Amino acid sequence: DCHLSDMLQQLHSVNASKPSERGLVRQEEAEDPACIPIFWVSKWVDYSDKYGLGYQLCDNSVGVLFNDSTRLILYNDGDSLQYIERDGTESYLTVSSHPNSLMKKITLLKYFRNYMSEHLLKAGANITPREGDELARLPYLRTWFRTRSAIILHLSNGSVQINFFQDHTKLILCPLMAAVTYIDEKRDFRTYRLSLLEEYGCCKELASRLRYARTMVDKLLSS
Repeated sequence: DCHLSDMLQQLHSVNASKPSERGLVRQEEAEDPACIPIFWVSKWVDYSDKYGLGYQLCDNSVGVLFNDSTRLILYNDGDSLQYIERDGTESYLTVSSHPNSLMKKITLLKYFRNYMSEHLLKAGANITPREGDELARLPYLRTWFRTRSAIILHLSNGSVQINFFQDHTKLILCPLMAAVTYIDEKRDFRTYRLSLLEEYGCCKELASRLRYARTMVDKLLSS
């Protein structure tokens, strides 16, 4: 990923500046609502022991990255699908066409949609995403993994989202904007330009999560 490499450079640069080591932190100066993401993962379900990783994006679309490395996405109209084969060959179809070869995968996607609707809360439900470019592409989950502390979700638009288990905090990193959105323990959401965190500083909490992010982005790059 060229986006991952860019992301690693941006995280290298903010972390090398040691942004929490400042007499007065002024992280509010680094905020930019123009940079609020269009897409992030709002719900996820790890059924990787049998089927794959089901997820919802903040626009209510649902996707799955299956164990066989294919991906199926159901748009928020409730009928349009995008199917992505193992070589990343994509095609579009509808649920209403009931294609026999995809019936199992559609059934699994509907299972995740139902589970998520009944049993999970929507991350960032208090946030209105920025106005997208009208022709922006809905991303899919490119890769993910879990560590003891977090789940790391790499979207096909280059975004990397890290969800921390212990405190429910989350980072959404966007390399095109060179921005980070941090959702804290109390669900307050702020979006910052990474370069401006270098200049103005940030709290030790964000600084530490940004160190952790760099290591996660290195893991993404090596695998």
